[PDB]
Amino acid sequence: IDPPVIDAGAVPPDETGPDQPTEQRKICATPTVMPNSNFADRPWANDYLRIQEAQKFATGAGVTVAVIDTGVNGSPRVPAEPGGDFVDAAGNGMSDCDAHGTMTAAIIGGRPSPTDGFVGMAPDVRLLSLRQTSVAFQPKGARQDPNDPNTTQTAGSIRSLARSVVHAANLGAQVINISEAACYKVTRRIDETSLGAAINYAVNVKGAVIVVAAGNTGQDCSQNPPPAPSVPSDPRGWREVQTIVSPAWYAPLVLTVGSIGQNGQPSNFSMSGPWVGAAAPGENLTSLGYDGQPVNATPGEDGPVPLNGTSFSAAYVSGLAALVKQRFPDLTPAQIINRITATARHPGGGVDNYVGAGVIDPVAALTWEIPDGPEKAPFR
Repeated sequence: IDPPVIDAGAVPPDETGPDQPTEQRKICATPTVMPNSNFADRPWANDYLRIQEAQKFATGAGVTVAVIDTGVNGSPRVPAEPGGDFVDAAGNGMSDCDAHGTMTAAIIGGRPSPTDGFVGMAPDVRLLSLRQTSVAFQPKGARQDPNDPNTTQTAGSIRSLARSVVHAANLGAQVINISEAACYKVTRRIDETSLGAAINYAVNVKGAVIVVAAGNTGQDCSQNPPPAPSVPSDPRGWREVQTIVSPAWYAPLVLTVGSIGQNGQPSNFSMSGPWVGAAAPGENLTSLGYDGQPVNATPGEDGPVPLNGTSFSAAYVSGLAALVKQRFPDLTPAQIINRITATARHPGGGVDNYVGAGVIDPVAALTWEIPDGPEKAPFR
């Protein structure tokens, strides 16, 4: 496989709604807490990333961040505004039935409280919520041809994602957080032309920074092998890829973010690939729930399960993009992404398939004097 090429002409129409009609599969979910949690303490991510120190330089004021996720149950501390529904034929993105988008939005822009130590990266941003994925709601129709890669649920989500990206760009978002990581085998390619075109439109026509989750391993998402040291022509292991992750693989047009744990090491669930560009805390996280109150778990069969995921990692980096955007308002998306990746805590070898250019360093990103670099990223 090669890096994807973009058909600039194939921008999809600015229309809401799912790719195919959906039905409910599961009861709507509600976040919860781990026993013996202490929300007076700062979340470990806030200390690790030096968020308080970073907020001396910017808060995200004047910046609008689009959260493309499972919807948001808004509150005063997570004051998201409706950005549309791409899962239900009638909705506005302000209904979180999955207990996910709400916590993503709060990591990006959650407001502080006198009664706990939680604050988002960029607490003065405007938040737009577009619901584009859901586990509670799924396509109801059976595929009429099991052999057609373009009728899989994955392909449908890629097509609806493409519309949501155009929609977010047109609503005036300057930063777009995409939680979706559509994974498919390299041997079973999906036609992503509308998605590549939507991304080019959002970034290069509307000037939006797009930050995306690297993806989590699971069913349907299998870890990529590491580069093969004997092929110097292919140091990032493009030829070794077994699983395409999209929109992750549109790097560096987008910034793809992997996850690290408290020990600063790459999370075992973080999807690796030659397109990964940065990393951020993505394990044992704290965020805010449906009333703007601190949560740090979702319910589970054997007990509550901590907040983990590369989408929360991307959220931290989206929040940082918003901080950089306030502080440096004339930088283009490529230049904002350059400040974020250049100032990152780089791994051995400079870059790798797990953390990309390394874990983000908000204070360095807001203060280091570096060359701005080119206005636009090179794309095929």
